[PDB]
Amino acid sequence: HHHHKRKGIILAGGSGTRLHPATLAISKQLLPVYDKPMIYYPLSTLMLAGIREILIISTPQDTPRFQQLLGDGSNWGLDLQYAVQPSPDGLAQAFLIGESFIGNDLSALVLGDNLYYGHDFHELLGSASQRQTGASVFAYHVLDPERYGVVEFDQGGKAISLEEKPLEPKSNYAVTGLYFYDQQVVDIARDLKPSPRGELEITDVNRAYLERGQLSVEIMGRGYAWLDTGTHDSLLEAGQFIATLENRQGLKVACPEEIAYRQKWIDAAQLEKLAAPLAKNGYGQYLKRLLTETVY
Amino acid sequence: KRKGIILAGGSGTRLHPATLAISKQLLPVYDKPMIYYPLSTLMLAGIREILIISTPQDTPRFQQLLGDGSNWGLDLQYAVQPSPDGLAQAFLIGESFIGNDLSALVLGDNLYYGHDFHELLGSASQRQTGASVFAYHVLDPERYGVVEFDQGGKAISLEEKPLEPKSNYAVTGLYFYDQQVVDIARDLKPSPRGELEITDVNRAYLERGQLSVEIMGRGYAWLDTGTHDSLLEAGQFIATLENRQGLKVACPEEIAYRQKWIDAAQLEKLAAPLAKNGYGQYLKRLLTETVY
Amino acid sequence: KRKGIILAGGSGTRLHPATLAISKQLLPVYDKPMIYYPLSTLMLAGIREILIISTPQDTPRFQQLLGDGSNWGLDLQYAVQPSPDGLAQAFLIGESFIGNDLSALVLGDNLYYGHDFHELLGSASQRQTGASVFAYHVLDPERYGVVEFDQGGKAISLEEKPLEPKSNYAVTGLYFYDQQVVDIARDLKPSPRGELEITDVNRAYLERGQLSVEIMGRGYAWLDTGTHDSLLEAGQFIATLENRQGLKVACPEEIAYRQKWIDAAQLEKLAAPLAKNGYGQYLKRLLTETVY
Amino acid sequence: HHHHKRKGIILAGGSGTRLHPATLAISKQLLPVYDKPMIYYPLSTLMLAGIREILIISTPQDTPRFQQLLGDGSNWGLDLQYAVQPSPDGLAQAFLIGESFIGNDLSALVLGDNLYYGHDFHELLGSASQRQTGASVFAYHVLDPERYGVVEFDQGGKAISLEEKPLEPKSNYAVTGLYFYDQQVVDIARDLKPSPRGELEITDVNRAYLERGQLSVEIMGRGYAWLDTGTHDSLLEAGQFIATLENRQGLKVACPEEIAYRQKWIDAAQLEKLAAPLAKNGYGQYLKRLLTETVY
Ligand SMILES: Cc1cccc(Cn2c(N)c(N(C)S(=O)(=O)c3ccccc3)c(=O)[nH]c2=O)c1
Ligand SMILES: Cc1cccc(Cn2c(N)c(N(C)S(=O)(=O)c3ccccc3)c(=O)[nH]c2=O)c1
Ligand SMILES: Cc1cccc(Cn2c(N)c(N(C)S(=O)(=O)c3ccccc3)c(=O)[nH]c2=O)c1
Ligand SMILES: Cc1cccc(Cn2c(N)c(N(C)S(=O)(=O)c3ccccc3)c(=O)[nH]c2=O)c1
Ligand SMILES: [Cl-]
Ligand SMILES: [Cl-]
Ligand SMILES: [Cl-]
Ligand SMILES: [Cl-]
Repeated sequence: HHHHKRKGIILAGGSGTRLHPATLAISKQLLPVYDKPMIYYPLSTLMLAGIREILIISTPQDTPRFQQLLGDGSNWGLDLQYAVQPSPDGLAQAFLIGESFIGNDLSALVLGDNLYYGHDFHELLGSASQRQTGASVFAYHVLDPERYGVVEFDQGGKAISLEEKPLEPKSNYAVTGLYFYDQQVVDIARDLKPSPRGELEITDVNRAYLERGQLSVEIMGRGYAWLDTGTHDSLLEAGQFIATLENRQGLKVACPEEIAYRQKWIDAAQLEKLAAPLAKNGYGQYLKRLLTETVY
Repeated sequence: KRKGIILAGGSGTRLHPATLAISKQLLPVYDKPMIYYPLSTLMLAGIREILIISTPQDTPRFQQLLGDGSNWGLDLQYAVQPSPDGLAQAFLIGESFIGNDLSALVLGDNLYYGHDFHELLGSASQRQTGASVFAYHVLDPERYGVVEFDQGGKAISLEEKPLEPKSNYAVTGLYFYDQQVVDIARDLKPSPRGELEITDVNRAYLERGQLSVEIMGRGYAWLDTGTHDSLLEAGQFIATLENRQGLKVACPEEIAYRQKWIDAAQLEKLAAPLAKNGYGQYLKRLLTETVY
Repeated sequence: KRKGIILAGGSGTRLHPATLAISKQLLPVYDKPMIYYPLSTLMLAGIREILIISTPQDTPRFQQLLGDGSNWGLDLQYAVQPSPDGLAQAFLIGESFIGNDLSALVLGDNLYYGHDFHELLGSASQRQTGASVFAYHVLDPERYGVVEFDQGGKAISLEEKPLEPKSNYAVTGLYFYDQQVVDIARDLKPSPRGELEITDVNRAYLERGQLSVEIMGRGYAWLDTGTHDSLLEAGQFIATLENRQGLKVACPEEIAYRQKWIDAAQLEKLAAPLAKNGYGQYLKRLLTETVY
Repeated sequence: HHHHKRKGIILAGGSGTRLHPATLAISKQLLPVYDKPMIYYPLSTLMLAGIREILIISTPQDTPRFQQLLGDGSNWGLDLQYAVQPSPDGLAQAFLIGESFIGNDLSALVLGDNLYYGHDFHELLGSASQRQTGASVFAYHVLDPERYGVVEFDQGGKAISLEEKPLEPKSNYAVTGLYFYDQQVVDIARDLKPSPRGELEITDVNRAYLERGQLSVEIMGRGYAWLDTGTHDSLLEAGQFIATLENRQGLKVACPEEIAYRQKWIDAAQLEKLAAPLAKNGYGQYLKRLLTETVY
């Protein structure tokens, strides 16, 4: 072999019957947060990290619906592929479903219902994606760490334990649903035995890296918003939050067409074509405005 | 008898990209699809036989969701509006469904709430001649059909989206009609904006002295879910009432049960596949709790 | 005649640091001070003679804000509750105000809304014997006085904040009483938590067969503004109704005018100093607009 | 004179009758945003900038009310002074009212109803406060620039004009209500003639610095939230925003006691004393938790 890449995965799985009847009509990650499908937010997040080749994993039934929404990604300078997940057998199954997609490359895994926002988010992601070996996760202070993977730190700020959804959390630092992995993750994932609750657990993957001294735990500061979108109440809260920001600024959070344009993955002519069919609504008008307005 | 029509019309691209993923009237208002609210409204008026009109793309998605409605004691049919060429087109598309019966039409993105709403609908539906609409005081009457009243409270004009509204009373998206409505709709010409106007149907009744315009009081909430902002506001409004009360607004399973269109055993069957979430848990509680 | 009491009790430090700057019941719910809502409620029941009870610190601030109420056709008096030692203490503090008349008590942080609320209050106030309270289905009945009904709908028990509630029906913070209430309150002993309980007053009437418990339907909104979260929710709820309708909820100037306690010239005087904002503009519009 | 400071000003003036009747009961900057008086947010902002000596300017009637809330500041390691503003004669009057307070020192002026939030806000402020000469302002992209002072940039990103509330804005970049000044501002302020609308205008002060080549215009990025709190609707929106963040994180935005503690202006014993009278509510419980929890 001769030399002359980091690939993305969005787990947009079946949310069961938890949000029914809202979700009888459509899968969770197709429901909007304010003005855009939920999946726009994690997609935009991977895009901000510089990732163009992205696998979307969803149920057999939802796959064609995501495909209708997003296509192959080529209109936005992306290469979107799709894989079906028959059964909800944990998040780490992503690496077995996505094995041939990842191949010998670096990877990033993001949850389809996580929403992130803040200043220099691009730089926070960039430094995780820059580490070409080991694994990188983000820790975020929350009120309810028991709902998440929880990280414990020693007095010098070094991570010393990870626990999946502990009933007695060692700290208030939750591991966010955005993970950066090197080439070892698939082989780590293949050795996972399902948990007491019958799932292949992402926390076990992360603990394998930690045990090898190869896990970076970066703090995602309190000046960032990490919002969850998996209850009716939290989905509503997330929409209000985005609406308040966007209406204040006259700028959008997680507009994929914008992010592709600013990454130079598409050019001004291409953005104009995307603006055309959306011209009679605010979204297409927004895209048109980006062709002439300097936004810092 | 009175049959129901839900016009779940196409919103073009106004709600894109949200509506590139899911049909407009399948978008949730808080915890249930938008269409449950007008469905529940017709159900509260005692209407079991309902035509859902939508776009060629969305109509099959409503049908996949709701089926024939037998599970809720309903008789649901479907029809397609090829192009959004006016709300009054509902009566032409719905002509064979309506037949020789009385009808009611509700817009798919209209949400209603308040005390004795059941009685307000009952009074309209019991008039078996003429037409009955509701007037509601709004801040932005220019977005709607506007009804003008004289000093005695009699309705004297109707204007669709007037640049100079004659009052702040908007006609809500809920309309009751006798056997004349199909033939009135057949003899409409399109307006200046290429639409068969529901306001034109309503004016035809007004001109014959057969339009009843009842006030929907300020104690009722009439909300519009046609924009991202209004949809969001409607969600918060419902969430606040539901979380306060531990009761739902516009749960079709509940309304069917209270109308005795379905019995406790059927309500229990419906609760089963939703039993892992709060909605089935709510359906189950309805079997054992007295709610006045 | 029936006189009114607003108990604007001390919330201790529960709302600090917000309540280090301003009295709890002067905090705004959207666009007006909290106290306007219960004031408007009493006013809607036809009650013009109102005692405002509050803390030694807050009472003078209500008095500085509202004066004697003559500008709104009211007769307002003030009294102090030295320590928050139970809601029933209102009747002891208010004994000389009440005199030999009928009374009504409303909690200062309770907000009500809905269709024919005027009629619901009127029916309670017209009973000149016994007591009348309202039961409302809630999600968290353990935070309130809970009324238990038998199979015929008759109220059979009342419990204050039960660990095992017998129903989901909470007694709302609105109470109507005959001439017996002062002497019932005088013969109460403090509860296990050192409070003269309003639920104990209500049980004394229940034991004599003179408590009316009417259902406040699910079509009414009864909201609590006692926490930062509930206050915020109440604000959004009011804002949504007001911005939809272009009408206000619980504007005392409006209710006085509609009750004919003040006339158009007085309403016009009140609008003048607020004419630069939407509230005076609203008061001014009320002079020329028919609102049903 | 022998050698061996930047002072703060909060303009918490009379908001007229615009928010009545809510404000008949209390002045605008005493109204809460979610769980704390509005003034807590600009106060915390100056504190984050490292500023301890702060003048609060308000009406004769409101002065004692702010004084009851805040005292002299010494409980939080601050030196709070108060000056009365009889008449609402524009924002720049602050420098004439505050002349003897500023003396020969550097200054910062902040509006009592501006709310800011985001990652590395401390660093954004630090770099403005570090410039010991000239003036520093922040530009923020908004939907409605016509409500504010607006800054225009040339193609190289250099500020070339400032306009107060233009009916035809040159850009969407509003000047935020947070201003850093050197020793020249009082003398600049004394030469201001009132505007067409009878006010001493902050934009005229800023343009004087710009004309001297001494104005830095830093971009406040879209990852920061700058919210306005001066309508009933926006106050409500601001409260929802703070509530969503705080309830998500179990951390507070603009808790002054926290900021003083983290600045080391008060110590753990002093924070414990402040926690005591607030112990039965969430706020005092929060303060107690900060004595034992490491928050990054
Ligand atoms: C490619 C790129 C790099 C750096 C900045 C931007 C501008 N940007 C930003 N900052 C944001 N954010 C508000 S963000 O970094 O917090 C973000 C980005 C993607 C998804 C969620 C939030 C955005 O949504 N869209 C943008 O075009 C784009
Ligand atoms: C069949 C029936 C008749 C009268 C009352 C009720 C109870 N009810 C009510 N009142 C309501 N409302 C809160 S409602 O009348 O304002 C309503 C009803 C259907 C759709 C939207 C609001 C409801 O949503 N579901 C109910 O089962 C049901
Ligand atoms: C005196 C009067 C009697 C009947 C109706 C009205 C009109 N009205 C109504 N209905 C209301 N409501 C929306 S209400 O009855 O639900 C109400 C009234 C007072 C306090 C809270 C809600 C109102 O706030 N102000 C009014 O002037 C006024
Ligand atoms: C003194 C200090 C320096 C750096 C960070 C902090 C932590 N912090 C932060 N970041 C915040 N923010 C969320 S902030 O920088 O966006 C801020 C700070 C003050 C007022 C508004 C927002 C806060 O409110 N309280 C804090 O104690 C404190
Ligand atoms: Cl941060
Ligand atoms: Cl009404
Ligand atoms: Cl009801
Ligand atoms: Cl930014």
